[PDB]
Amino acid sequence: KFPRVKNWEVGSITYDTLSAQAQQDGPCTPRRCLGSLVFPPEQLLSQARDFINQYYSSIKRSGSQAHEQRLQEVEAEVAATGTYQLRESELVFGAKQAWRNAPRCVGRIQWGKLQVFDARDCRSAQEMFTYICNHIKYATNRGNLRSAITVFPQRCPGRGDFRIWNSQLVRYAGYRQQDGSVRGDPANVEITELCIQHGWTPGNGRFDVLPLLLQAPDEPPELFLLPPELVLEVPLEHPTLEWFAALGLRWYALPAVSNMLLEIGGLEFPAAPFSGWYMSTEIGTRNLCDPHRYNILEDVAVCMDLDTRTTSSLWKDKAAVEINVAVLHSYQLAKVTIVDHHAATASFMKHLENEQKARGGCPADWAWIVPPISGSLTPVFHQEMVNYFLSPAFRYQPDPW
Amino acid sequence: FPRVKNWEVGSITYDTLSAQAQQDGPCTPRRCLGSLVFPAPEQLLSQARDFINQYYSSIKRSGSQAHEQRLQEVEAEVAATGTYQLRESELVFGAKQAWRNAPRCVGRIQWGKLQVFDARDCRSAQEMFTYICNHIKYATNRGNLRSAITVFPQRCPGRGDFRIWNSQLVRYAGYRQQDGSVRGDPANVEITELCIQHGWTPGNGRFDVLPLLLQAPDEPPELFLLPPELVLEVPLEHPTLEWFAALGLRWYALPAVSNMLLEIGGLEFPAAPFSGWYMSTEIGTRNLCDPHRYNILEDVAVCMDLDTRTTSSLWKDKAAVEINVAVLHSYQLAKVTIVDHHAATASFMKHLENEQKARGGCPADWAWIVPPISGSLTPVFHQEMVNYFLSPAFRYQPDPW
Ligand code: HEM
Ligand code: HEM
Ligand SMILES: C[C@H](O)[C@H](O)[C@H]1CNc2nc(N)[nH]c(=O)c2N1
Ligand SMILES: C[C@H](O)[C@H](O)[C@H]1CNc2nc(N)[nH]c(=O)c2N1
Ligand SMILES: Cc1cc(N)nc(CCCN2CC(F)(F)C2)c1
Ligand SMILES: Cc1cc(N)nc(CCCN2CC(F)(F)C2)c1
Ligand SMILES: [Cl-]
Ligand SMILES: [Cl-]
Ligand SMILES: [Gd]
Ligand SMILES: [Gd]
Ligand SMILES: [Zn+2]
Repeated sequence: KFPRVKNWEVGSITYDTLSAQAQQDGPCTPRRCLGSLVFPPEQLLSQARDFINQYYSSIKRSGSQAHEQRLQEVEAEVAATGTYQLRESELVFGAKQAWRNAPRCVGRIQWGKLQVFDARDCRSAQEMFTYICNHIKYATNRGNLRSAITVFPQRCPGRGDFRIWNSQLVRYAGYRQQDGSVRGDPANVEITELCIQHGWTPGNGRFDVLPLLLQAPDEPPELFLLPPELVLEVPLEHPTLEWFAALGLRWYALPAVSNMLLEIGGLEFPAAPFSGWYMSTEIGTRNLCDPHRYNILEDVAVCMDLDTRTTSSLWKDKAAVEINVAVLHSYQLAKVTIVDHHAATASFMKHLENEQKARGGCPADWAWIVPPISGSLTPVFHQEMVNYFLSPAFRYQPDPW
Repeated sequence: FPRVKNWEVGSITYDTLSAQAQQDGPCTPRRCLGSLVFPAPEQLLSQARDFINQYYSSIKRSGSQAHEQRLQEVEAEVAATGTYQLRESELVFGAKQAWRNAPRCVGRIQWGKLQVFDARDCRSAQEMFTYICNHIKYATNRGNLRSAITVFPQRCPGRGDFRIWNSQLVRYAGYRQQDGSVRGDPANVEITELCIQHGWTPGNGRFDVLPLLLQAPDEPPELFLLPPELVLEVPLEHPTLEWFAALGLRWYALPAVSNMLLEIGGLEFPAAPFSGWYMSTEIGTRNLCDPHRYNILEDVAVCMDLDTRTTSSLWKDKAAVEINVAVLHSYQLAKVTIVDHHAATASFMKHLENEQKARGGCPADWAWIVPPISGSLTPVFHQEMVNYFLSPAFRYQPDPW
């Protein structure tokens, strides 16, 4: 009744008693496992009591005066208004816990260090842009990246909502041709089409930084040229392959997800961008080598004069490793926070041991924690993991169209 | 009906075969346990009935005279004897379907090409050993490997099982050491202790081939040494790094799993060893580089002059790539069948397309299908998969000791 979890490298066993708190049902049934799939009125009082109890237990103040008090005012707020406002300290606690509960994040060893900006009195895209711009420069911090989340107003009935129409705050463009294919990033060919449609002059480059499309409630989105000084980017060069610089590759410093719905205590924030710092396989393996992304793998292999005529030469594996080397080398010479996948997974193993002592386990999505190159060379590969949904949480949400 | 996406191409299929999945798996809507390694005549009747239905569908004779004859016959024999006997053609189809149904096997493009050896008339451990020697010889075929299975008598009321105590037919010894360590393969310390306990005179090399421990019904296990010239081995060398041959590493040609139970229409064969050929990553990455196996990675990177003081140099990844290069080149030099992870995952993609057209789906365990290096460089990384249990099946079973 409590899942037995083994680590096959060392042979240690733990039990995930924490999984007994799984709220939102997952996709799996005894008949079939769906773990490999990417996207698989007064109910607000159940989700709020549980959250407020979470807060006070975590400050050793369960079951004492201040706990009762906070229970009544949310009772009376929703009674009067049909929703409630979070205290500053609660929202801070809610933000850090959602990160801590994100089963796909390998960087949660950092969950306790999180800078929370409160944009709950926001109104109009003119202010949105400023709140985002405060975040970006704070998080970027001239290359010493700092984790941050900005929280725009929550959701109320009978009124439109705040949304960042882009998936991230920094994304490159994707342009079709006289032949359908793409110059730039193929992942963003849709939002790129929206920006052009909404009044932005298309560029001629593989690495044009898209403009933001920000949406105040019930009003049509507005384009916003991000200040180029605010967008810190890293030209890519290799330590010893002098020609690599010539391939003209860049990536941007700050990975800032802007499309996920933060959910705290039954309250929903459709705009709540969080940012951290990249793990290098994200950029070098996925962004640049995925066949449907920049798909640079064979071009780096020609430059290395590899045998691309036979798969058993492992030319793919070789080119990919050096691409990752160039990424790490480039972020370090530019002095931008980045972590390699060996350091990151080792830290996650340390995270799991922390969490086992602290909360009785940790929800983890094996298919996403295990890096996309050299999987079984990292210790998470040999760690069994239990996936489930805890609250508060980051959730995916529809696109607003 | 679960919907399944390929993220490299965009295509979408629905896995309707999943609806027929019989025995239940480890996951619930509360929590996924996909990453875990090791998760009455009337039911015998119902299992058998369904298998017979399958077999008569496969010969394009569903609902014919022969079909009802067999259904009625099996109830008769279960009524009279508590069990029944497979016809030979049924046993060949059921061994093939069992491979076909194995969710963790990436080599299933070959499932129809399988050589079925009927040893259900076997009587002793000594006759068992001769059947096994003939399997190894046929399958090895002087380095031109052929897929085979040998099927020993089924579990039955009144008598104990046949069992092969070794987990594979070819395995290297693992001796505990003077300072707690293991010389040889640490995966095989238990079975090495059992061979010694049963009169085997141990060696002291790192690549000592283990003898067979064979269990006849209601007998102690009997020890059998494999004829040296029956076990084709491959010395490992690297096509450019000449110092690599001085590591003295070898692996054997034939991967023959022998501790799994074959289930066909409710009948159980606890002894039914099967073999194919290796994918290069099993040897190069897992068997040689796992920290709890031969653990050669650091020593190779030192020889390569890599800088092992910092993870960010990707010395682990670079050293592993060459070990796989070495495995592939050595088996081609020796003219021993081998497939790399790029070819193998590309054939597994064709298997999923063939299987979609033929059965409406295909069971697959993503975390086992994706190679342990260069995961997202193969096409199976970007393929969602549904995992479930079909019969006939190979199943794990406890050790007989
Ligand atoms: C501080 C350094 C951080 C690192 C190194 C890191 C690393 C990663 C990586 C590699 C992924 C896999 C995502 C993918 O491959 O698409 C991920 C997922 C995720 N992370 Fe983090 N992260 C960091 C900070 C954060 C922060 C600050 C938050 C929120 C407060 C966060 C929340 C999430 C969420 C919600 C996901 C799942 C997103 C998805 O599935 O698309 N992470 N993280
Ligand atoms: C002919 C070439 C074959 C290739 C390239 C191949 C490939 C593989 C690989 C790479 C694995 C994962 C192994 C691991 O990581 O330990 C696997 C598992 C498996 N294969 Fe295949 N295989 C082949 C033949 C066969 C045959 C002939 C059968 C049965 C008739 C079979 C049944 C299985 C089963 C049951 C598993 C799961 C083993 C386990 O979970 O312990 N395979 N295979
Ligand atoms: C189909 C497959 O589950 C899917 O491509 C997943 C696998 N693991 C992943 N892991 C990470 N970190 N990011 C991803 O996008 C994916 N994709
Ligand atoms: C815990 C984890 O599931 C375990 O280490 C698995 C992962 N995937 C695997 N995949 C294959 N093919 N073989 C394995 O041994 C494993 N080990
Ligand atoms: C906070 C954070 C840190 C990090 N190191 N990396 C990311 C990547 C998130 C991008 N993911 C791809 C997607 F679109 F699915 C979302 C986010
Ligand atoms: C037939 C076959 C083919 C192949 N290519 N590889 C294997 C190895 C399977 C070994 N697996 C490790 C375990 F013990 F879990 C079982 C078997
Ligand atoms: Cl990204
Ligand atoms: Cl093996
Ligand atoms: Gd040249
Ligand atoms: Gd050389
Ligand atoms: Zn599952």
